[PDB]
Amino acid sequence: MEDEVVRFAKKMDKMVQKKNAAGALDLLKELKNIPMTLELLQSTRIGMSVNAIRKQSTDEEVTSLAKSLIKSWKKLLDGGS
Repeated sequence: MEDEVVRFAKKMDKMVQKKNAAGALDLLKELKNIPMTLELLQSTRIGMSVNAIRKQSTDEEVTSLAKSLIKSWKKLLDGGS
């Protein structure tokens, strides 16, 4: 589970660098199936990648998926026990 997310982060990073993240859609849909934990988010930093991809999205589905991912992930970060 964790390395797969690290893989997505490294893949996504190249898309923001290329100023076209339309293709990130699939990588974002993949993340939607993984039970993300706060612990995983600290190690993977995937939330930062997805937030950047949300700006470089171009396709509305990508922005929508990234927006949906971060919506769930927020509670993990907003969880002070």
